[PDB]
Amino acid sequence: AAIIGGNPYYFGNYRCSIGFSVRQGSQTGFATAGHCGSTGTRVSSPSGTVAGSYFPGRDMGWVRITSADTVTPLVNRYNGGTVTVTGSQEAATGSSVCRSGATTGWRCGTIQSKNQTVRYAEGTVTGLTRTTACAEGGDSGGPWLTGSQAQGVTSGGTGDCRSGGITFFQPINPLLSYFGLQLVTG
Ligand SMILES: *S(=O)(=O)c1ccc(CCN)cc1
Repeated sequence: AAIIGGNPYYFGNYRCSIGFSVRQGSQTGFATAGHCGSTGTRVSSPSGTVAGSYFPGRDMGWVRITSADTVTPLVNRYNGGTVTVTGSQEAATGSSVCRSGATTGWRCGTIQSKNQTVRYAEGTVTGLTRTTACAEGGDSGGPWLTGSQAQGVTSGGTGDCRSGGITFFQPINPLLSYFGLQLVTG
């Protein structure tokens, strides 16, 4: 099947959301949150393995997939259709931004503050961008877009999408750099 940002993937007892399709030389996969699974973790739908994961400290990872699935430059818009990712030009503080994830679909907000530190129960994570968008469990790893420009993957936050909350993302460019990944674009 097509790898599409915002769609679910599974491992053991858990669900996270695909971030962005990526390539590493001849290999393919998708960016995600580090906390979704440590290096070597097997995943299903799509079949893959966590090829890299830095969490805590950062919250960045990627999953290498198999020939049974195909990378796309697409993100699920959760209204029947998709958004095409054309690059990863970083949006400014104050910009609108939207995220996609398997539990709450498409949700939007504003980028409030960058380089934020959050003391998660598993350990402290730095370098995060705080937004006013909401998220819920299952949405983690999912992509953030300002227009057609990739911003990050969902790391954490508080509250929910019924009553609202705040949400943190791991910026995408540090993730691509750390793991030596190329973003799949259209
Ligand atoms: S995960 O990083 O999308 C995530 C986001 C938000 C929550 C809200 C829990 N209070 C949980 C998991």
